[PDB]
Amino acid sequence: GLVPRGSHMWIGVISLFPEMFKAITEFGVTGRAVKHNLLKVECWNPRDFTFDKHKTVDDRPYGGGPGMLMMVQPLRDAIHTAKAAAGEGAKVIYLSPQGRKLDQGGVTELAQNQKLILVCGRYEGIDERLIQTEIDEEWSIGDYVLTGGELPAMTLIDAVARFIPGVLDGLLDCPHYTRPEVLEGLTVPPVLMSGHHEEIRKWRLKQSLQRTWLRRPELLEGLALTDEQRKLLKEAQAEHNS
Amino acid sequence: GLVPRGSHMWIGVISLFPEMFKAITEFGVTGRAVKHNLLKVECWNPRDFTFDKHKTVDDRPYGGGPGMLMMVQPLRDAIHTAKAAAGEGAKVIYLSPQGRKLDQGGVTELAQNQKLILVCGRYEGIDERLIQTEIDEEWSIGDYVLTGGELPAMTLIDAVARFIPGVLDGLLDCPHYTRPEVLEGLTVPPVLMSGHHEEIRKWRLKQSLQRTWLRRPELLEGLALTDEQRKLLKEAQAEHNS
Ligand SMILES: NC[C@H]1CCC[C@@H](CNc2ccc(C(N)=O)cn2)C1
Ligand SMILES: NC[C@H]1CCC[C@@H](CNc2ccc(C(N)=O)cn2)C1
Repeated sequence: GLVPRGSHMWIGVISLFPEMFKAITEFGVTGRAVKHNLLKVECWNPRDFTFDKHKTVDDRPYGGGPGMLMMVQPLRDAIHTAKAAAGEGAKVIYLSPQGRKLDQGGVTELAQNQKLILVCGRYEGIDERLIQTEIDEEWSIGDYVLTGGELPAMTLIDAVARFIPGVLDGLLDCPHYTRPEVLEGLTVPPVLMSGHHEEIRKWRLKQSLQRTWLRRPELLEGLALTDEQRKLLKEAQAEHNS
Repeated sequence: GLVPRGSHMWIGVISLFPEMFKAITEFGVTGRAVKHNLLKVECWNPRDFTFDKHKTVDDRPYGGGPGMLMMVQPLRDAIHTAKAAAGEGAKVIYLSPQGRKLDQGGVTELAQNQKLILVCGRYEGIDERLIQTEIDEEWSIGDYVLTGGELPAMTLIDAVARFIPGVLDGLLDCPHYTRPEVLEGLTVPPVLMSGHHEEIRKWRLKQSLQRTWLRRPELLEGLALTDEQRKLLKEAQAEHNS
């Protein structure tokens, strides 16, 4: 290919439903990243590692209780095959609600890895000793439970892929407006039609500060605001208080 | 169908990439919920609402700056068509990093709705006046940015679908173990082979409390622990301190 590839990422995926990953590899910005060789996603399915007639991928938990776990042998063999394909330096990630909570800073840390292997749990998850022996890091995409680790893995791939050069402040987005000039009686703020680029930049920043303060004030606590940001935030708070 | 349907959910989706949703509708537990008529996902693509030769779905932002926005007319017409199909009572949700942060409690609130319409933003998102006029609630799946609202929408569908009867404490999961009895020298905790159901329940609960304290102690602050939980947590903390 001709598209500059230097920072490309390889992501191995272990999943019982590899076809789910077409949602990222066949469409959109991520699909383009795959076609241009900026991103490669390679999947291994534990089902292909079973030897019994029925291709059994689940197993009963010690101690009983409801639920099944992923069967150790097919999952372990799939992980080992993915690790051999990756060569040296691949970090193996398991997605689960018990993992470190993902945020944009963590996305940018993960995007530093040229190789990742993402293990997608189903059922009640994977045997704890496999976490100990095969998993480098455990991450959660949020505090909620899904039917498998595939959507979390897809979410992580998409988030990290945005930080790969060529694929494409700590505050919420400012409001954005497009045509038409009047929509259900609502008008575009005149500043955005002014052509004054500095006034527009400051208005957008002030709106982002105001929205972050009103919706997610804890996000402001994590920032050391610039002098300009402190002033625009004070102005917004004064206006909000009238 | 014969599968009991009483609590079924209908989810309309507005997306430029409706085929991404096959990942949920064709596979796994969610795929089964669709086949059994517990969950219906119906998609409308703004591209089908364009009238120009090139089927234009993006538009330039007022005030310039980088990025495009979703074009208002095709998106608005798609939303209106979805609302007409839904009939009365559909809550219209826009997924974005500026929305209320999703957690399991919020999932269970959302699962009370028999009808949802999920609007998937691409580019720099949707015109603010469309949020004002067409959107009931804005939600985020986590503090990170993706290339579109499709994966967030899929994540929300899967999370809510688990609370639909028939599809399938505030603490992290306890460790789980399956065969074999010894794995890379690591043994299953003897209690889980004891056959003593009460001792197993208490061990699992104590482990969940210990893991939550060590990994996500802020989660314990949100709970009013039961008497039994307070005792097992104190025991775990004492053991951790030796
Ligand atoms: N006890 C349920 C749990 C057992 C272990 C496997 C998971 C798979 N599903 C997931 C995975 C990850 C996330 C997340 N928040 O990152 C949510 N859901 C389900
Ligand atoms: N400025 C970027 C932003 C513009 C507006 C549309 C979104 C689409 N992508 C999303 C959507 C939702 C989430 C989430 N955390 O729920 C993340 N990513 C992108």
